[PDB]
Amino acid sequence: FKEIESHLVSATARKDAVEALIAYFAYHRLFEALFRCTLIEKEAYAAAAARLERCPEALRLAVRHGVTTIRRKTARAIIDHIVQVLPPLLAGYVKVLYEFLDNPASAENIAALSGEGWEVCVDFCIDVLSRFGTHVAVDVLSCLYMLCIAHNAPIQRKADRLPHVVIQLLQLRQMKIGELQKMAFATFNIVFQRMQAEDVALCKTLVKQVVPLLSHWWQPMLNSIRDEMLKTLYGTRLYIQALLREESFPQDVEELLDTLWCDYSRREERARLQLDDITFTNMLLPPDHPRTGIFSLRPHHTAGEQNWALLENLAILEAAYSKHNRVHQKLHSLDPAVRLSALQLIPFLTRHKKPSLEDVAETLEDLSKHVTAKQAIVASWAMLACSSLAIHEVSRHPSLSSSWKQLWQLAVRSLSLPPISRASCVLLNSILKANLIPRHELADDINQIVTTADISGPAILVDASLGLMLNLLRFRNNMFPNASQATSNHIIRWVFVRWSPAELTYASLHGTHATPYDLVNLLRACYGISPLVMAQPLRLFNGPIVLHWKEQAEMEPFIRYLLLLAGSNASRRLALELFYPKVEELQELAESWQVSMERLRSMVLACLTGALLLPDLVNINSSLSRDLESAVFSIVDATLKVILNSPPSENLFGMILASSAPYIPHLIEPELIALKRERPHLLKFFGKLSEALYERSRRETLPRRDILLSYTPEAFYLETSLRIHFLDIIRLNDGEIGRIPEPIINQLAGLSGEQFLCCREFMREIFTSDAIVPLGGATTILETAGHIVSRYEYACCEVALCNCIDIMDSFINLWTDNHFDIAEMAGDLYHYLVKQSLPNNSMSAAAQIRLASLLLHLLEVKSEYASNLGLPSSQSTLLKILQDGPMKLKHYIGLEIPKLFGLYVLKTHDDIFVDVLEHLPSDPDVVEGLAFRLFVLAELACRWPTLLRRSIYHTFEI
Repeated sequence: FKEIESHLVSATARKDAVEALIAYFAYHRLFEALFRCTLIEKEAYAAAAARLERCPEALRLAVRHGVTTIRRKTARAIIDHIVQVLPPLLAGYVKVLYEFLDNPASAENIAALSGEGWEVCVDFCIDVLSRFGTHVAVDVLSCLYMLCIAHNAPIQRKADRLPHVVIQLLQLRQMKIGELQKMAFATFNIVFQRMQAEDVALCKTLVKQVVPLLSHWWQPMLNSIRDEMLKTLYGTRLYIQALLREESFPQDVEELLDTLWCDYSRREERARLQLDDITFTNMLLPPDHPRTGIFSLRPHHTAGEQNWALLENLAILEAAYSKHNRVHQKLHSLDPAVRLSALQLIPFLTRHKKPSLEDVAETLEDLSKHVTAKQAIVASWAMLACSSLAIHEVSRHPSLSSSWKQLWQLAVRSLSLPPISRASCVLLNSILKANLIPRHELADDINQIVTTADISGPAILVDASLGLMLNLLRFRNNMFPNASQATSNHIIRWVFVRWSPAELTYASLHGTHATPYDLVNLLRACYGISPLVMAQPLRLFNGPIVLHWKEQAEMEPFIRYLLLLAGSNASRRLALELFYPKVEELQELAESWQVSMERLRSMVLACLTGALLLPDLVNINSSLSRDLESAVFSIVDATLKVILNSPPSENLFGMILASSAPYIPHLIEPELIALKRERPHLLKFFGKLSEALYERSRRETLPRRDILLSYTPEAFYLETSLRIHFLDIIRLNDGEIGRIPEPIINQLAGLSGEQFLCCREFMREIFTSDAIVPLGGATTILETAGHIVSRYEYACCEVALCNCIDIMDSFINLWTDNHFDIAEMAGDLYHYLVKQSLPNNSMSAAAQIRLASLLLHLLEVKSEYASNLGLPSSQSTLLKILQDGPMKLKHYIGLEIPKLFGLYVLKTHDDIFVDVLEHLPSDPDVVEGLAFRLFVLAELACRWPTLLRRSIYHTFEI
């Protein structure tokens, strides 16, 4: 290689050196060799062509092998060589670029001190495209995209020609479909997400251009292309509603509406938003979840998000087009698939249409026409649409009251067919909650349902069946207080007649619908004890579409502004008798196993339901107690042993964690005390699960670098594993509550650089909670969390910075109390983040937000720490950040700045207000700046009355 290095910088030397390199496949020197060798051959211009094609092939194969131990010096060197040698060698050089950018930390660390080199690369690719091989063109758009996904990529500078380039390319209505269009739409999404609240004019023009081009490349791979176009529609959802309120665009948008309808209506039954992609359960799902009026997207469904995305976006664009009745016409359509699609689009749309009395009445008449459609699909969806409309204030008008009776009627009989036993139940429940029919017309039918329970019972025992049965139990303990054991005993009989877990039709068809939460809540009601607690939002993971929507979710108010738009013992023994056979049959089915997803999931839901109500069914103590516990836990053990010895491709542990999570508590001391007092059998379950986890680990990089990495499947599984470990240790120690168990910390500080970032939400959750941590605990945790941030592969990535800021925030009051051993570490890290990380153009938007929160919290504890360490004051850093920062950070701070005036005596508020206003945006050519200024002044005013005078004065001033 040394003599070969001299050989490169005589064709037997060059071609031979490249052959020896290919055989091969500090570095800086060989890289110089290759560069100047290609240059010597370039000036020394078919053999010439072959040697030119073959030298940077060796180059690119070297940049796929030292691209790990490369640094910014070698980065700039390679980049300037690529842009200097070329004024033939397109594909080789572009390949070197592609393989240099494939490593994300590379294209992020080039977004350092200036953006000179980043702009060099982006302009390289823009010029290359605007010249436009064809596959090389795809690689050009790919490396352009790979540059644009860097949340500290300075885009605003080279943001004039870039979108026009990308969406000028796409206007070509040929080159049937491939990576080209997927990458076109990916760069569009990212650049638009940047420039969504800066350069409003550019954006309105762009959307006026890409609402047409979207109604063409939606020709009815294609999975990912429909996904990118649905993300695009999620973005543009606001410019469309603004433009329609401001005349080609109406024609174009209507044509696009009809392309969406024509595409969705020929999707007959497999992938058409099946009725198993929604749940009617009354769990505490998080607020940012996707939901519509009655149902909501089934948790942990990364496979049914595209259909919900399409229907959600279509409902929004339709209620935003009929604003400036396509749906009722399509409802009276002829082709049955069109009527089915118009039956699906009723709840999504009524979530935001605010219909009038005539429209509600008419649509309801037609739906009562469609309810009896002899068809599981159509009758079901029709009843769901009806029960979506039945939850207004418009529906409670007498002009259609008998109509409700009709629908009630058309459901009271439609309860015994397992095809439509779910939707029908929903309907009943809806009418029994909104009170559209008085409490004497509907008493005989309820008596029939609850006393008979074999005809006009909810034939299937799913989420909505249990909801309705609970509402009926309460109705009948409210009207006929005498004969309440009748209700409770009929209820228990129905529950244990319908709940057959160890059967193929149940376990495979509607096993996913029914959850242990609903079962045990109904049973605890009919005994008479109490609900399950479930006092916090469920934890779940999502897929790309919903995550991307969760990115553009905090900033939608600023875009709606910038755009200007003893008997109990009888019943318990009854239930125990009726229940034990279920466990016996389950244990026989389990002994046979020493297998699919559905049978195994049903068995684990059954063992959860068993472990939940053991503390119920032991006060019986009629010798069917010991046997019950032993049998339940024998099922649990057999299940775990099927789970372990299995391929990690089914991912059964995904199933068990996803099912068992909603019962894991919050990790504070009082809740972990009430888990040792009320539900201990759940704790024994969690112990067995922890053992299986430990052992499966004994047997054997980053999916996304956003702030949302902790909502992807990988992160959810890691956080759940560690909460399970935590609960197990707490159970065993029995008094080591709260005090973070040193084994848990040693499992925290014994992970990889890819996982410490994944479990950061778990670290936040434990540490923020009041919990004695060992000295070495906080010290070691902080040592490792800091070490992640100084590796040149994480020095720029968003997630590492956010995580180290959060961990410093967790122990805010150790270093700012005394001088410990940790105070030096936090000093070093504060200094590196403030003085060094921030002006280097390395902190991203979410990193700057997390640092703003760190500072705003620091002022409430020390308020001068940054001086006693030798830096400018914290407030100085905060406002310096406010002046220069991507509008997302400006919005966050302006929203949480009116809390900065809470740490100061009332005498000095106009002084602080002068100081702040010194650091706002103000320039007449920039209208976004003035918009932000008026925004923050309105916020201060609407919170602090002291600053109302100056807020109004400066609002009228500009």
